[PDB]
Amino acid sequence: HMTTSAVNIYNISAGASVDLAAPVTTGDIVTFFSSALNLPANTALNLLSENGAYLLHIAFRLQENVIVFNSRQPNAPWLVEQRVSNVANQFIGSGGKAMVTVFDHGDKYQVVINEKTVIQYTKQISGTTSSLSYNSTTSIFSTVVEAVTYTGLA
Amino acid sequence: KHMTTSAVNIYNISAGASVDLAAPVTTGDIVTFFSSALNLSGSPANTALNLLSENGAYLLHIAFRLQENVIVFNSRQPNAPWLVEQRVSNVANQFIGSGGKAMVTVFDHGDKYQVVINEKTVIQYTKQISGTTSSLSYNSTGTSIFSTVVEAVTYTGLA
Ligand SMILES: CC(=O)N[C@@H]1[C@@H](O)[C@H](O[C@@H]2O[C@H](CO)[C@H](O)[C@H](O[C@H]3O[C@H](CO)[C@H](O)[C@H](O)[C@H]3NC(C)=O)[C@H]2O[C@@H]2O[C@@H](C)[C@@H](O)[C@@H](O)[C@@H]2O)[C@@H](CO)O[C@H]1O
Ligand SMILES: CC(=O)N[C@@H]1[C@@H](O)[C@H](O[C@@H]2O[C@H](CO)[C@H](O)[C@H](O[C@H]3O[C@H](CO)[C@H](O)[C@H](O)[C@H]3NC(C)=O)[C@H]2O[C@@H]2O[C@@H](C)[C@@H](O)[C@@H](O)[C@@H]2O)[C@@H](CO)O[C@H]1O
Repeated sequence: HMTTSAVNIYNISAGASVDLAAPVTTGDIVTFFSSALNLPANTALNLLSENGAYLLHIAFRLQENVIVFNSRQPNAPWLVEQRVSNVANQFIGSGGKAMVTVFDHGDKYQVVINEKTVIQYTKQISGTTSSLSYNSTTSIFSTVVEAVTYTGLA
Repeated sequence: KHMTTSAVNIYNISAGASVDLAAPVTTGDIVTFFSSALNLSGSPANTALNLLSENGAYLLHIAFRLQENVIVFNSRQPNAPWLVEQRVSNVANQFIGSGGKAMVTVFDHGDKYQVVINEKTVIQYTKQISGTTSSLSYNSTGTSIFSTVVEAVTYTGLA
C-alpha cells in the first residue's frame, strides 16, 4: 500500500538518446542538467514515446532568439509550435550551468528553466515517455547532459 | 485555475549552513541534495543533511558516519532528545558506481520519507514527526563527505 518512487540517472551525449528504465507518465518529472551555458547551433531536448513520437520537443534557437515547443507523430509532420521569445532571458542569473525541468501533468507539460516556468504546454500527443534525446550540431549546453527522472510519484 | 502548477527551487547550501525554503516541502514533494564531490578516505567527520519544520524540529536527519561506517536516520523535536534511530550499515556500499559526485533524494510520502542515494533506495523511513519541511541544513560537525557547497533542488506543488 505504500508508495515506492524511483530515481534514475542518465548521461546523454549531444546527438544521443537513452531509453528509460522507468517510463515517465502523469505525475512524474524529468530534469536535464547542463554543466555549461553557451549562450551556437540550434539545440533540442526531447521526450519520446515508445513508437518514436516526439511528445515534447524543446528547441533552443539562439540566432532566431526563440525557444520552440512542439510535438510530432512518428514519420509525420511537426504539429503546432508554441514559442517563447528571448533565449538568454530565460536563463537570467544562470551562470555557467542550467537545468531544464519537465513536469508531466497529464494534459500539459510544465517546463521550468532553473526556477522559472517558461511554458504550460498543452499536449498535442498524449502517452508515456519511454526515451529522451539531446540534439545539436556548438550546443548551448554541455557535451553531456545529465537527465534525472523521478517516477512512481502518482 | 484548474491546471497543476508545480515549482522548482534551487539552493546552494555550504557546509555548516541552513536555508529557509521559499516553497515548503509537503506530502508528494521531493528534495534532492546534489554533491559535486564524494570523499570516503584528515578523514571526514560525521556529515548530516537535514529537513526541518518551522519550529526547528528535525523531521529527517540523515547522518553519514564514515568512521563508524553507518548512515543514521532520525528525528528530533525542538530542544528535545533524539528519537529512535534507523541505521544502514556500510556507507561506501551505498555509493557504488557514484564516481566523483552523488545525489541524495528524499520523497515525502506522507507517512514515510523514502531516501534514495543515486538510484538506490536505502530506507523507507517511517516518520517519527510529521508536518511540512520549511528549511534544510548541512552539518559537518570539520571535514565533509560531500562538496563544500551542496545544491538542493526542491520539486513542490506536485499533489
Ligand atoms: C515560423 C515557423 O513556423 N517556422 C517553422 C520552423 O520552426 C520549422 O522548423 C522545424 O521546427 C521543428 C519544431 O516545430 C523542429 O525544431 C525542426 O528541427 C528539428 O527537427 C528536424 C527534422 O524535422 C531536424 O531533426 C532538426 O535537426 C531538429 N532540430 C533540432 C535542434 O533538434 C525544425 O526544422 C529545422 O530547422 C529549421 C529552422 C529549418 O532549418 C529546417 O530546414 C530544419 O529541418 C519548419 C519545419 O517544420 O517550419 C517552419 O515553418
Ligand atoms: C548506538 C546508538 O544508539 N548510539 C547513539 C548515537 O548515535 C547518538 O548520537 C547522536 O545521534 C543523533 C541521531 O540519532 C545525531 O546524529 C547526533 O549528532 C548531531 O546532533 C548533535 C546534537 O544532539 C550535534 O549537533 C552533532 O553535531 C550532530 N551531528 C551531525 C553530523 O549533524 C549524535 O550525537 C553526536 O554524535 C555522537 C556519536 C556523540 O559524539 C555525541 O556526543 C554527539 O552529540 C547518541 C545521542 O543521541 O545516543 C547514542 O546512544
